[PDB]
Amino acid sequence: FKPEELRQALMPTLEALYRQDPESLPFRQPVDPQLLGIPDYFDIVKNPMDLSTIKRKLDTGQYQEPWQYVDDVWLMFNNAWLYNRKTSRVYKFCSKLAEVFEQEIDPVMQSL
Ligand SMILES: COC(=O)c1c[nH]c2ccccc12
Repeated sequence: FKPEELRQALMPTLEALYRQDPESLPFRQPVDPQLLGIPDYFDIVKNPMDLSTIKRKLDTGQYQEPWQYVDDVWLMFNNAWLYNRKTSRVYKFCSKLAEVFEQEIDPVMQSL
């Protein structure tokens, strides 16, 4: 993969996540434990991740191969499933994003 070429493969999968409204909204910026009133968040989630950080990394050439991008998308979902209760709104939003991602990322992975 070459840098332009990688963005063209991965960006549609990231746009598909941003397109989910309202489900993507809580993921469009880093979790802010003090704004939200969840000060234990960083005690549970060691390595935070969100759509704005993934987008910045993709735009600036920080991913060289699809697996590195996939790792950060996974990490964003895994953190939200770890911290939030299974019947909570944010957990269900996370699951919807993950279902979209599973579909959108598959053609990229099958091409490798
Ligand atoms: C990714 O967002 C979370 O994990 C959140 C946890 N509680 C929240 C309340 C409002 C918005 C986001 C979150």
